[PDB]
Amino acid sequence: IKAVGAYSAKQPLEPMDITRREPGPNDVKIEIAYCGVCHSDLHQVRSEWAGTVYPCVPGHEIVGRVVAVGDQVEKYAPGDLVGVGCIVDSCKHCEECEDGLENYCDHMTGTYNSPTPDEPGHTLGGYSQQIVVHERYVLRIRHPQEQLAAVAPLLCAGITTYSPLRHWQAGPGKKVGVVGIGGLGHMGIKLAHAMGAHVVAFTTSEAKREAAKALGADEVVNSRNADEMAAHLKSFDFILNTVAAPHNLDDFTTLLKRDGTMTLVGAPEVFNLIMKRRAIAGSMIGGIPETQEMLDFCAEHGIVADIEMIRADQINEAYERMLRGDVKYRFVIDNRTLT
Amino acid sequence: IKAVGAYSAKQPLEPMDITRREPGPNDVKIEIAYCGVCHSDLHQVRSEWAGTVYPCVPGHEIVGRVVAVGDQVEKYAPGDLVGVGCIVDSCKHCEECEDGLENYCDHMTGTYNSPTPDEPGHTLGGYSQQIVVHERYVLRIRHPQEQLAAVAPLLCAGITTYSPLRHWQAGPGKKVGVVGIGGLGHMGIKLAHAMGAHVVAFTTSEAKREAAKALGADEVVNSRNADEMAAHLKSFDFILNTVAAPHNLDDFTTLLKRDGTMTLVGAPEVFNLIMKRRAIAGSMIGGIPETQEMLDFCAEHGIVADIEMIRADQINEAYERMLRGDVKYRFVIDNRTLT
Ligand SMILES: [Zn+2]
Ligand SMILES: [Zn+2]
Ligand SMILES: [Zn+2]
Ligand SMILES: [Zn+2]
Repeated sequence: IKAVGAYSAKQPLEPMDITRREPGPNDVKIEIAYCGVCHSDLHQVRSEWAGTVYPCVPGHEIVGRVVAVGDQVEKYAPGDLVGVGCIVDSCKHCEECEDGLENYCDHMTGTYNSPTPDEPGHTLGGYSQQIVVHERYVLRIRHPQEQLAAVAPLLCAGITTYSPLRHWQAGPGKKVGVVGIGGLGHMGIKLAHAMGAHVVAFTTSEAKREAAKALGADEVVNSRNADEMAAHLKSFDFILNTVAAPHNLDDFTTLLKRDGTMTLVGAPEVFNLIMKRRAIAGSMIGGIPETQEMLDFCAEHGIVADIEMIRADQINEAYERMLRGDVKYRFVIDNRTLT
Repeated sequence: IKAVGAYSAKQPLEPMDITRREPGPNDVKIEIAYCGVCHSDLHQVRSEWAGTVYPCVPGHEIVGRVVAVGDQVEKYAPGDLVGVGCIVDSCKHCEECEDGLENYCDHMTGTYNSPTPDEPGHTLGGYSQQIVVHERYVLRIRHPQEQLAAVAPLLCAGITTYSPLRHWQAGPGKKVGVVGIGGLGHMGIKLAHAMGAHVVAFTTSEAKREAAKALGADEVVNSRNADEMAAHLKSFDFILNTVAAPHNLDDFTTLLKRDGTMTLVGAPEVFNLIMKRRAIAGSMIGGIPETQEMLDFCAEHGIVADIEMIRADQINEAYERMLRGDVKYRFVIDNRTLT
């Protein structure tokens, strides 16, 4: 099984062979077609303090076709179009898992870098030809097969924004802000718009103003222009901040209505929180049930990510561009190019 | 009408005569019996950036007896025991006011330092013999008259903690933390305990450990002892932080359960918010309806503040002690001493 991974934090991703466990009774064997490139992949293979275990094979925005299934699998059959996100296992018996929030389980097994009985001791991600996952964590893709690659980013970037939008009830009659026009930001705008909310996108440069409009934002604000920001004082029900290194959170807090919340999902003057009972929260990905709901919703609405397909040997160059925001708006690996 | 106030930020509080408007059709004329001393009073008369208008007459934890009422007043009659908090008026037609949240009204008139048609142009507080307030903002005291002085602090310190405890649903089956053992903290413990929650009080010194127990805390933690803090990891449903200058908010955030919130009411590693969908919020005082609910609740449960009665000419010395936390736990002025 071919894949692409790193041997150390300072070594660029390179070709390497890995192994996969034989499908167990509840397992689904998947032939990976495409894998989205997430900033978490970059961080994992480069960050010194990511607790990264090598070799490291990133990738967790996986879509492909079922090759085989265990004798106890009830959800899938060979030929099915499926997806895998950031979770491949969880304890299944804690309050979070029982509530369909496996993403918040204290013992959640991540698609990559988590301990597992499978060789070599830690999970290897989607930058590979195949993956074997317990059916509870495998999602069903309902989009037409021609859109598989564009569906890939939904498995992480998509759910990461979909989950909080749903949790804070974005929808008709709600004014929702989306900060950042990158991989996460573009999905936040697409989804908030599809949910029926009045969407305001925030950027730090005039260069991406038209781009935000094109994504579905009803209004766009350059957060560096005080006049533009002031026009939205105390008007937002919810603000989804997707910027990696969010700045001027004070400015955004003042844009929230009473009882409003700004949730951060990217990788604060108390006075402003107190005066209107506002809150700042965080959120990461989503549980499996909601990830499935999101995929169904996106399939019915024809929602997919805007992507740029690349070869498996171009991931290092892709990372460089991602750091400059030089992609519109998600890189997706054509896993067939592994061979 | 005698009172105590300041002429400048650097001038200690001193005796001064003030005037009150004649009771209008909806007004209640109150003979003030006692007035609690709040940190906001101190800040108002000393802070350079408090937008303070002089003369400044603080005080907004007022209790007294109705002397007269306008011909349109329907809630009160002469002889009634009443209270006044931080609010004396609001617009009455915005979403907040209509929801019983006059405290979050953008045009709320504070008991002191807010513009008003009444001479001298800004509101004068409870460090006086009498006050005239629109009946919508006057509360009814149901406690026995002998407890009037101890009821005074409920008008601000009380509602400031009662409101968020109710908003975040503190009660049986909930583990609630209260940070700080001062004026606000002691009320937070008393109220959280009365609401039926399992209460954990947090202090920064061993000196107040027994005091916290005495107030009703089921458990006490010295936040400076990592071992004590670690024993409560991811276990709180809600944490009410009452410390003026809260520190180590990161340590407290990690003590919150998934979807838990820590609300600040006193005068943060994003990672910890994201990993468990936690939030940090703010809250100030409470609307009138809830302030009344609180007073009724406290009357039925025999809840009052622990106070130290002082003369009106001892307020400056009181402030000094408050800054050192040298009071158990609220100073209350005997307004009769104004003469
Ligand atoms: Zn990701
Ligand atoms: Zn679990
Ligand atoms: Zn106060
Ligand atoms: Zn109002």
